[PDB]
Order: sequence, then C-alpha cells, then structure tokens
Amino acid sequence: VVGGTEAQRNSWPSQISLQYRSGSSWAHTCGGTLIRQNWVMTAAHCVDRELTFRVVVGEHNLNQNDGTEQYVGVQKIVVHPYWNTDDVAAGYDIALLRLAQSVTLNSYVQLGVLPRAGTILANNSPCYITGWGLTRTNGQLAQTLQQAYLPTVDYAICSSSSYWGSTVKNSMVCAGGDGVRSGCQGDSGGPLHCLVNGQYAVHGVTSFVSRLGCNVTRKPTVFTRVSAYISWINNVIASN
Ligand SMILES: *[C@@H](O)C(CC)(CC)C(=O)Nc1ccc(C)nc1
Ligand code: NA
Repeated sequence: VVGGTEAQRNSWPSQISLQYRSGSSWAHTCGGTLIRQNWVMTAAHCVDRELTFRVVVGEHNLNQNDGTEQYVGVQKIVVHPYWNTDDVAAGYDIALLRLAQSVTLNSYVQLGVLPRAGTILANNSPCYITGWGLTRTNGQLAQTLQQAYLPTVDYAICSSSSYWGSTVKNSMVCAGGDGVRSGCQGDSGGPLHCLVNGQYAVHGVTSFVSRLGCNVTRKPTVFTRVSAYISWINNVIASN
C-alpha cells in the first residue's frame, strides 16, 4: 500500500497473508480475505504459479510471531474457470482457497462480510485498501499491515478515456487514482473494505495497477468486484 499508515493491530481481522514456500522459508506474496473458517478469497493471478502455499490469519507483523497468528496449509485451489493470466483486463481475477484446517475465530481472526449479489457503490464511496504490499513503487513490502483511504471511482468514470478506458470492465471496482495512495506489489488478492450502512464489507479483490507505477494519477487501483461473483463463490463452497 502506497500512501498508507500502519493499521491498528488486528483491526482488519479478515485480512490474511498468502505465502509460498521458498526453500525452507515462507514468503509473503499476496493478500486474501477469510470468508469461511476453511475458505479464503484471493486473486486468481496470485495462485497462477504451482507453489506450495500457506495462509496466515491474525497477522500483523510479517517478521515476528506476536501470538495472534494461525498458520494453515492450502488444501485446494479453485480459480475462476474463465480466468486468463494473459489478459488480466478481461477480468475473472478471483480464486477460492480451501484451507487444510478450519481456523479458530477470535478477536484477531474473523470472517469478512461480503456484499449482497450485484451491489454497486455510488461514485466516491468510502473504502480502505489494506495489505503488506510495497509502500512505494519499486520499494519494499511493509513489515506491518498498512491501510489507505481509497474512494471508489465508478465504472462510467473509470472506463472513460481519461482514466482506464476499456481496460476496465463493469465486473471490476476502481478506487483511488489520486496519484498518492494505491495498492502495490504484494497487495494483490487482498480486500477493498467499503463502508455501507455503518458496516465494512469486502467489495473488492485487489487485481491490478498501472504498468507505469502503483500510485499514478487517474490510474486507480483496480479490484475484482466481489458482488459480481457471489453466486460463483457460494457455488464453489457448496460443491467443494
Ligand atoms: C498485486 O500485488 C499487483 C501488483 C502490481 C496489483 C496491485 C499485481 O501483481 N497484479 C497482477 C500481476 C499479474 C497479473 C497477470 N495480473 C495482475
Ligand atoms: Na507476525
């Protein structure tokens, strides 16, 4: 997250760290959202590679075990069947991970609230991106979970020629684009939390930013629109 601040510890308790094994160590690669005790929602492109993955719930500081963390393997990866890694702009950047064990819910580990099917937010709606991603374009991962305010940019504006043009589809949510605050490498797959009737719900899965950089004016961070995939999500959980 570029232009963010350290989140209050465990204040986004559905945020997970998706990690892969490298030799004998683990490395953070993407975010995700805990949506059942044994299911995580993330981006398809995060699980493109044939790596050994684990999920960390209750995480805050990636470089120390503070006592709130639970570490669990990934048993099954269900990528959206229309996902095409050659064409992130075509969409379907979403995947569900079935965990090897059900995590224990507590103050630090909670299920994320998803929006009702088809829900669309008004332009400039209040949302926050969270993650351990780079804190500047070509910088380094955050040690501690970051948050930044990223208000939505509605589809008509986001897909206009002065923003993303036809690169963005109505199955995506745009947010930010002020040139200051954004998602960045390592935030992919994580949540966009948007405030609706007093409650935060995960309306986005972080998918892409500009090739020019993370925080680029009128190139808002682009998310998979979770509310476009509610049926798909429930179908996967019911049949896996
Ligand atoms: C996620 O960390 C992000 C960093 C540039 C977007 C914020 C990313 O990796 N997006 C991405 C990578 C690869 C493909 C095929 N699509 C999207
Ligand atoms: Na930790």
